[PDB]
Amino acid sequence: KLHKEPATLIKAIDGDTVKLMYKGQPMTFRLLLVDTPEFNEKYGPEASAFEKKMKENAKKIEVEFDKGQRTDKYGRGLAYIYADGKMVNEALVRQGLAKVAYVYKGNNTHEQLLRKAEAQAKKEKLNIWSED
Ligand SMILES: Cc1cn([C@H]2C[C@H](OP(=O)(O)O)[C@@H](COP(=O)(O)O)O2)c(=O)[nH]c1=O
Ligand SMILES: [Ca+2]
Repeated sequence: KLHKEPATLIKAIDGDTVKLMYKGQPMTFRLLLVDTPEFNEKYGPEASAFEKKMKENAKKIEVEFDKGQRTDKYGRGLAYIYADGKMVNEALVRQGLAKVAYVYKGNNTHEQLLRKAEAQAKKEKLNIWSED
């Protein structure tokens, strides 16, 4: 079963990338199963701001690797990130600040959960989904 590990949020890089202190060393993590806009694209600032708000307000950050590859081709950890028990990946999607994306079968544990959040965000026309 997947498991959550301790970490500390050092820097929000952008809406879906964070620098964490993991096992006492800095490591950049890309969130699984999501794609936020770049900082210079519409909703980019907002998505970055959501991560920054987590850093600022979350008392507890946890990293959950999925069942497959743990590091991408750029050396970034690939994980689900939780803030005070709330999955950041899911929250971004639920708020329409990320699309479900990069769904590889080896790391797909939370796919249907996120697709559920996406469908709600789309029905509500939030953020990314408010755009025609
Ligand atoms: C989420 C995720 C992204 N990536 C890679 C694919 C994209 O690489 P390429 O673009 O070279 O194909 C890149 C997107 O990252 P960003 O969305 O952070 O720019 O991250 C993975 O390899 N595995 C993943 O699970
Ligand atoms: Ca992105």
